[PDB]
Amino acid sequence: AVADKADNAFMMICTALVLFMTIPGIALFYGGLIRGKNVLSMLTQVTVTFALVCILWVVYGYSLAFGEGNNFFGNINWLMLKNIELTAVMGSIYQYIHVAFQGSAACITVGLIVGALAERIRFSAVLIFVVVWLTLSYIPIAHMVWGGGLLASHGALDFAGGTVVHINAAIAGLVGAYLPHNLPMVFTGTAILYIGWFGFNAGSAGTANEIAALAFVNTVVATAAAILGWIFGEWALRGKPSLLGACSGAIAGLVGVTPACGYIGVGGALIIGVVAGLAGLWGVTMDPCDVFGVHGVCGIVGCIMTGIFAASSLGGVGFAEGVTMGHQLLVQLESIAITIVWSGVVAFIGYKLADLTVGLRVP
Amino acid sequence: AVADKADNAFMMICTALVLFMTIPGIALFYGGLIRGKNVLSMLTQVTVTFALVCILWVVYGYSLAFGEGNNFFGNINWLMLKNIELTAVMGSIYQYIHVAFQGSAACITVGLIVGALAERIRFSAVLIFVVVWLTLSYIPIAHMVWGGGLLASHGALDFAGGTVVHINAAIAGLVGAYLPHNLPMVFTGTAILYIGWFGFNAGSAGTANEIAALAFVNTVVATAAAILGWIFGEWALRGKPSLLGACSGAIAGLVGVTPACGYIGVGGALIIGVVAGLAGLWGVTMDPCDVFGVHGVCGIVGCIMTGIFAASSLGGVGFAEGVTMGHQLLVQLESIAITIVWSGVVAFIGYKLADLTVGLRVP
Amino acid sequence: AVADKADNAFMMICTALVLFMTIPGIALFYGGLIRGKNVLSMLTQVTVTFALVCILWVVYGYSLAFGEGNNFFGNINWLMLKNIELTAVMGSIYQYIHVAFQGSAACITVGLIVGALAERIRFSAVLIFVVVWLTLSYIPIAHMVWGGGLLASHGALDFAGGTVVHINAAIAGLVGAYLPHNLPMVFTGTAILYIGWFGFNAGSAGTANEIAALAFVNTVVATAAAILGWIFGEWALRGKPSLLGACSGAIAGLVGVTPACGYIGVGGALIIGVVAGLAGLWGVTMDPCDVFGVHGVCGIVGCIMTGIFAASSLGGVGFAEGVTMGHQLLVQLESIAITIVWSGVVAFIGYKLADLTVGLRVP
Ligand SMILES: CCCCCCCCCCCC[N+](C)(C)[O-]
Ligand SMILES: CCCCCCCCCCCC[N+](C)(C)[O-]
Ligand SMILES: CCCCCCCCCCCC[N+](C)(C)[O-]
Repeated sequence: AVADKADNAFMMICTALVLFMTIPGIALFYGGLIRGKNVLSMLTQVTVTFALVCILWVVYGYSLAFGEGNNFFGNINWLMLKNIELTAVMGSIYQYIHVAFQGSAACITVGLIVGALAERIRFSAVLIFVVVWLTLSYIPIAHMVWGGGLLASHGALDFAGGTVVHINAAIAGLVGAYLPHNLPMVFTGTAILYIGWFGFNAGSAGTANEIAALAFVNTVVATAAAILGWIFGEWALRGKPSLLGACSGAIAGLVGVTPACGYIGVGGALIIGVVAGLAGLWGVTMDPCDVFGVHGVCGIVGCIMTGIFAASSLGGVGFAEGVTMGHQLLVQLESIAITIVWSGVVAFIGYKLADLTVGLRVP
Repeated sequence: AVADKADNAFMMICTALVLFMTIPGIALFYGGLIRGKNVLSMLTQVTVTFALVCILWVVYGYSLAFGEGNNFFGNINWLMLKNIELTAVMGSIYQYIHVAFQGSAACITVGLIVGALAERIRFSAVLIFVVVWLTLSYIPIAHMVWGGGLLASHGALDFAGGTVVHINAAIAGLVGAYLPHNLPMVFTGTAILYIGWFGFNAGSAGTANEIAALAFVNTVVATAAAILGWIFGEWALRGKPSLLGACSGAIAGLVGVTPACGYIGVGGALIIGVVAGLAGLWGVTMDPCDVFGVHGVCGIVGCIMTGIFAASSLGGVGFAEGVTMGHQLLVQLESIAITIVWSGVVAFIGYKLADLTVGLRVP
Repeated sequence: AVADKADNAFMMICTALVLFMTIPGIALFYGGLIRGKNVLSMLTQVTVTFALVCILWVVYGYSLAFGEGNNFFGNINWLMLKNIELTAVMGSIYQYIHVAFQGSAACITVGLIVGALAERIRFSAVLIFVVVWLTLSYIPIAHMVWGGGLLASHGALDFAGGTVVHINAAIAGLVGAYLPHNLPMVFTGTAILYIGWFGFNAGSAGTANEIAALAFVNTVVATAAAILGWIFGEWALRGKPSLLGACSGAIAGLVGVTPACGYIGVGGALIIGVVAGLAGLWGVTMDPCDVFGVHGVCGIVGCIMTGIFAASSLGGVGFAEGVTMGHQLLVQLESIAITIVWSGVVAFIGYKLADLTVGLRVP
């Protein structure tokens, strides 16, 4: 295996773009939504926990997520990236770039939860939770889906983190919840997330090829379909579009297309944006800062609709051989369930530990 | 034709950077200029119409702009990108990346007009206009200049959208006009536009080659020459530089260099920044948020000065064989006129239709 | 020598990212720190002096920095980049891209000083200073370190500007000093600097290779180690972390890792973030907007700790042959001293000239 420099370049810029989604994307997104008295604190918890996620990733996270192991977790053979030679290639890029790319995804996922709960959760409790849930939920699920684990070895399609990122975080966010002051800033964070999101979606191809290209366009497309789906729905229900309505729409589409971008046709992308846009709207019409209402609802949707629109018939890249659409759909449904239930338990364990240790508070 | 992954990578990042110019670049630029009571609305119209432009592009825009057709428009053979195979190569990159790159340019152009008129134009009227003018002005002109059409087939030089983007939008903006509350935010939008602008200028080479490199440097250069041209002029006239004066200067240079970046020497870039900077200043001294004063004036200027500084004599890449500077200059002048008059008629038709349909308003 | 397009692409995006650090990164960073009545002015001086640095670079800066010359400065043979053929290759990329990359570094360095002193220094005095100090300090030191000069030809390790950028600017900032209103904005500027910083650190490899990959990861790593080092230290001393404490932490790590990113192991990166984080904290506990407290202190630290962690023993890329760690450490110490004293004299000459010309003021 030899590293292609074009792929190195692409994937290093993609990692930067995903890094950009957390710092400052998600921070500015929540920063404009939450009460003003809470913004600095929230900004601090996103920053400190990003730092944290970065460190646990390098120390053992990556090895556990992407080390060869069982169906559920990797190994502790790549502790602080050792026995990864500098010139070790994975795919068509240096493994170090995989390490950095994959860590940036862990980061935005944690950032999605931490920003939602920075208000109500006590700092030390968030840190405890983050450590628990990254280790026992993000990493194992990462392994199961992208790391050769249970779900991958069963044929699950999730190009860019419909389960790993979105459903996973949405359920974490809900268990927590269970247990807008600056719209310009909200828009900026949305804009930065959207731009950074191409690093995540396109870079999930691991190379600058026809598939990254496909992921890219499907992302422009489904983000736009969703925006208009939301906006029209909002104009139907509420009489007029709103800025927050437009930004939520975009996220609904970005979320919905996340599992699907690498597998579907643009026709399929557009239909996905549309449906995710409206389901997002319906979702928030029926949970901290609507974490689930958009990420949970839309993630489930994207994941299901991937096992439809991958069909070569519907302009998709085609299912694996011997895989009927019906089998793929069951496998999607299974992946979703396994993610919902797994992130749930772990979330509950995280929040409970934090609570029995420092208390969820705040004081 | 085989896709070069380095070019795929480059052009996918360039598209992201051009996407960044609209979301949130232009939005934040106007967001700080216009009255506060109008910002959210403007932010919403830029977002919703971006979504729209994205969708019309995928549906028929691209096929009409870059399909093989006549002198003026392409075909409806690539409706929803069909009969474009995934691995179809155009230039040295996948065609899908051309689709995404070219759509991001349509987006920033519409964003330039929509932001300027979000205040005074009624939403549904903007949408109607956008549809009319994208279809009948942006697309045909795109085709004429970059799509094998009338102006290209006559030797016009316009590397990165002096006519297609700037003059085109400036005239749209003027017909409309005919028919600063947050300078920090203005600066941020300027900064984001400038950074994103390298995707547009350098990526217009279609490859990561000596010409992209040339476009890049000419962009650093002419943006700086212009800033100082404006600033000094402002210090001469007004007694001191201003932040808005500095940001306008930058845009004057970015606009002025847009047609020229791929064809000229750095000596030529600097002279272009200087002249565009002062003409921009003179321009706004003598029209919504000075859309024309800078884009129209400076676009015309860049376009004219391209047919001078392309000269191999003046450090440029040289004119095509058999093309004297005098012939190039006439061809520039013709391209400008054709753009001014074409965008005018279409603009007028767009605004008139909107007016007879929903009314330009606002209520 | 033949240009690799993957490297062209990578380095053109890296330059964009470094450009992003100044416009708007550093501007927004200082913009939120300094008094509100001073923000627009500061924003204007960063913009105008960036423009300036861009122009002097193209005119003679690059030729003086990277032209073949003596130990201390290059030549005036590349005035306005002439006798640099368009297709001239340097390393594995077009020379034009080196020109643009290296100029973007000059820009962020000047931006670091100008933002710090925009308040207290008179405009014309800043301009005079900038011209003096860029020409006589930034350029010669650039030449000495990255341009084949005294320090390089003695084996100094400074991957990405520990002396050239950080110590150099910190001493300029101190001589000047000798002679927070918006924390959300501070965070945004920090975020943008951090993201842009990967262009500087990774792009300093000149290619998208295992070393750029190494630089990248070491950057994620040391920024995170530092954030937590600062944060814990701040929690130890002040009872709780703060947003500004978190952002300063990040910068401490980014600065500290700057010389080292291309030479060390991730184990070494983490230790560097930790130590730089605390030394930054200790630094500001014991100078405009703590320019030295973080850049001077942390730069010195990174530079020293590079001559330790480069050791192949400590997971580093190894010292040059015949170079013991002890010899490298002396060479680091010498590089630092030469930089501290050189930037000092020149700074003093710059400020003194400005003072005798227009007066440091402000009026
Ligand atoms: C592959 C993409 C991974 C990105 C993770 C999430 C980023 C978008 C977050 C937007 C938050 C919107 N909201 C309020 C519905 O949660
Ligand atoms: C190839 C570049 C295409 C970019 C289109 C326009 C972006 C810059 C817009 C700045 C608006 C400045 N103003 C007020 C003079 O219109
Ligand atoms: C290789 C990196 C070159 C970047 C130059 C400096 C950028 C960071 C500036 C942050 C300023 C922080 N502060 C207040 C301590 O000066």
